[PDB]
Amino acid sequence: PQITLWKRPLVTIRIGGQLKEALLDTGADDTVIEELNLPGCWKPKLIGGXGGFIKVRQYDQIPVEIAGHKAIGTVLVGPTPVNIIGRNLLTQIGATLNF
Amino acid sequence: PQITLWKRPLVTIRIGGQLKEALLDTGADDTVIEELNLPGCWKPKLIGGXGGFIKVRQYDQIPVEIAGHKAIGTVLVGPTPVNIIGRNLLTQIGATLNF
Ligand SMILES: CCCC[C@H](CC(O)(O)[C@H](CCCC)NC(=O)[C@@H](NC(=O)[C@@H](NC(C)=O)[C@@H](C)O)[C@@H](C)CC)C(=O)N[C@@H](CCC(N)=O)C(=O)N[C@@H](CCCNC(=N)N)C(N)=O
Repeated sequence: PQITLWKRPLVTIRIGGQLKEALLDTGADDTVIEELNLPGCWKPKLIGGXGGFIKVRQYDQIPVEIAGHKAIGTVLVGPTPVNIIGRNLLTQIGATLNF
Repeated sequence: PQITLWKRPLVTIRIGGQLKEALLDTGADDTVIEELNLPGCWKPKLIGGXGGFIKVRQYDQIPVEIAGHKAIGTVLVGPTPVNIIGRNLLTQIGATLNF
C-alpha cells in the first residue's frame, strides 16, 4: 500500500500472537514495542531520541507481520508510549520513501 | 526520488541560507533542527520523544528546500542529536511511504 503522511502512519502489526497498532518510522533504526510479557532470551539496550534514553529488552529473530507482510528481526521491548516499526523491519517489507 | 531504508535517509537541506544534513523522519509530526538563528518571531514550545521532552523555539513560515524541493512551514530549533524533517514538511514535498 501507499501511506501518506497527512496523519501519523499507524498500521496494524502482529507480534507474539498479538495484534497491535504501530507507527512506521523511517527515523528509527530499530523496532520498539510496548511492554509485552514475551518469552525468549534478551540483552539490555538503551535507545535514545530527543530528550533522553529508555532502557529496553532486545530480543532477536522475532516474527513480525506488518499490514500482512512478514518480517523477522530484532525487536526492542520497553516502556515506549507508541509502538514503532523501524528501518530494520521496514526494509524487509520493501518500504521506500518517495517524492 | 525513491529512497530505500538500508541506511538512514539523510538528505541535504537549505534553511536560512545554510546547507545542512537532516533525516527524513515519518515518525516526527514536526521538523526539529539543531541550534541556529532564524528570522521572524519565535515562541517557546516543549516537544517530546520516546525518551523525554525538550524545550524548543518555534519559527513559522520558514522556507526550507529539501533535496531541491521547496517547502515553507514550521521549524522547531533546539537540542536534537539529529536534524529531522517531519511530516509537516514531508507532506509539502509530496512524500509518501510505499510498500
Ligand atoms: C511518540 C513516539 C514517536 C517517536 C519519534 C522518533 C523519531 O522522531 O523517529 C526519532 C528521530 C531521530 C532522533 C532525533 N528516532 C528515534 O528516536 C529513534 N532513535 C534511533 O533510531 C537511535 N538509534 C538507537 C539505536 O537508539 C538513533 C538516534 O541513533 C528511537 C525511536 C529508537 C529506535 C519521535 O520522537 N517523534 C517526535 C518528534 C518531535 C516532534 N515534535 O515532531 C514527535 O512526533 N513528537 C510529538 C508527539 C508524538 C505524538 N503526536 C501526535 N500527533 N500523535 C511532539 N509534539 O512532541
